[PDB]
Amino acid sequence: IEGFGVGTWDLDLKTWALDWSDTARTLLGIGQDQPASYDLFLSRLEPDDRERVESAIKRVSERGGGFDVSFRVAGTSNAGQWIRARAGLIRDEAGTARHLSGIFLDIDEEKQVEGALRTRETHLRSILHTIPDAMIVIDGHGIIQLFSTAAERLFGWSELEAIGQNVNILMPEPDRSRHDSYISRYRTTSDPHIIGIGRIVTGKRRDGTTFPMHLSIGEMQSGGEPYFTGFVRDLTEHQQTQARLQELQSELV
Amino acid sequence: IEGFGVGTWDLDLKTWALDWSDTARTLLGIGQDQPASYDLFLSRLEPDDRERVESAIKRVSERGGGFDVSFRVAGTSNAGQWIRARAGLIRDEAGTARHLSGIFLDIDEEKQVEGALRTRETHLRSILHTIPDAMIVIDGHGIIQLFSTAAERLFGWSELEAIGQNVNILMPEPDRSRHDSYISRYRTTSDPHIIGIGRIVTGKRRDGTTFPMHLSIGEMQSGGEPYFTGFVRDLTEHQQTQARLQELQSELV
Ligand code: HEM
Ligand code: HEM
Ligand SMILES: [C-]#N
Ligand SMILES: [C-]#N
Repeated sequence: IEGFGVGTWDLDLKTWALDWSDTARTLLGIGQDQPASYDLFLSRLEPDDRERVESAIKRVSERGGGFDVSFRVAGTSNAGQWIRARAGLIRDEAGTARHLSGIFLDIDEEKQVEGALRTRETHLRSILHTIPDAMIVIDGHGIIQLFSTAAERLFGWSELEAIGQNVNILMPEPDRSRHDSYISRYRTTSDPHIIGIGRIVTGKRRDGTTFPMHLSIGEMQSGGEPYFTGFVRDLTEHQQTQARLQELQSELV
Repeated sequence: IEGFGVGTWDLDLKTWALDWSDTARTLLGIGQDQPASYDLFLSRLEPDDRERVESAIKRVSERGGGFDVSFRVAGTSNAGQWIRARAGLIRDEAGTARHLSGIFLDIDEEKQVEGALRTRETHLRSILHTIPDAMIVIDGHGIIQLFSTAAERLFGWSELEAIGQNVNILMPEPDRSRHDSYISRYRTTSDPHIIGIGRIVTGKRRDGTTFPMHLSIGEMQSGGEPYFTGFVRDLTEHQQTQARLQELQSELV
């Protein structure tokens, strides 16, 4: 084999011989000189990972549903080469299991993407828990997707209650009945409305109590659908104080 | 082979004959009785990917460092299946490679993860550009990781100027020289929900001017290190209307 970025390997169930290709030994961090061995292989694997490999080899000898295990050999320094081993059985004319044959795949890119996603989700939960303004995310038909802690305290809905509801549950009439059409008309666009301007509206808690609020939308695209992130600033204290200011001034005459 | 979960295929450059695994037939969504053929393979690809596959076989036909391209096949309607095709060259006895041979991998999970990360990154840029409050993310040593649009407007640094700088560039003395010690003193504390307490500090613009500000922090853990997300609110206008309210409340008392 030449230029195959995949390694290959074969483990006879009868003679316990293991042979692998040249790219296979480089992936394991094994030299030229070192001969192929079932025990050299289990030595490149940190302890618990060995148990998973051998338990999987015995299970593939039994029921025989394939072999798929992934592991990190300490191949370089201490960050390692992630590898996914895949294999299936070879039988003889009698149909006894004889050879376990398959591949080693480099999966360092796949594990890097997997952990970049994990960090993103952990950061999203952190923003959702922590942002002082209510943050609401909706899809292109107004259905709430994400709902921050500040939004739960402001609107009286838990995020499990809110998610999957229309965002219109947060609104008094008439905006409540019209909000789907405000979104639909923007989705026709030609930019008559700008999403970024910001506006003061009235929202209402699950109470039925209403309150002034300012909010800001940002738009994003994903998977052929728009999504909108809203940040809500309660203005009850802001308008109690400016009211007291105007009153005091006009009274001092 | 048996429960390999991977298809194998061997195409000859010279005879254009193709043999695929039985497991590879299910991946292409067709072939219950119809024999393998190179024309039938390109028939399952969309006529944008089949152009890419032909360029890839030509590329490896003349000095190719392997063969590695991925594509979505329709499989069956509403059942598109992403797969990754990998292959290498193999020689006869002395001359140019007889047959180009390799594997078909099911990569539906890999591309769900890739798309989920892509959605997360798009959302973070949207949040960063839309959020009204200055959002700043630092690592365990106070190095700025992220810097939102409102942060650049408020502090006077671009994100490209800010990222990789210590967060203490945003503060005056004495806090500027002590902020690193605040972070390390906190990291050897282990009590949760002390970062959750807000505080009123003074910030410093790159301008050199100072302003009162409130901010709130959330911790997260990733990769062995903490990260902190600050939400900064300018209090300049809040403290001056609150001062002109209660000094116009003392015109009579
Ligand atoms: C809960 C209180 C809310 C109220 C009372 C409200 C009200 C409104 C109004 C009055 C308009 C259009 C005004 C006009 O064209 O005459 C509008 C548009 C829109 N709103 Fe809301 N809204 C609320 C929350 C939200 C949230 C939280 C989001 C997104 C996360 C959102 C997304 C949109 C979109 C996409 C549009 C169409 C484009 C635009 O004009 O900005 N709304 N909304
Ligand atoms: C912009 C100007 C800032 C100033 C003037 C400032 C000031 C301070 C002060 C005075 C303390 C310690 C209070 C005490 O010891 O009693 C502190 C602690 C801390 N700061 Fe900042 N800070 C600023 C921005 C930030 C930002 C944006 C973040 C994070 C993204 C941050 C992260 C921390 C952390 C993690 C601590 C320790 C946790 C705590 O006890 O509060 N700082 N900062
Ligand atoms: C919605 N504004
Ligand atoms: C920083 N507080």
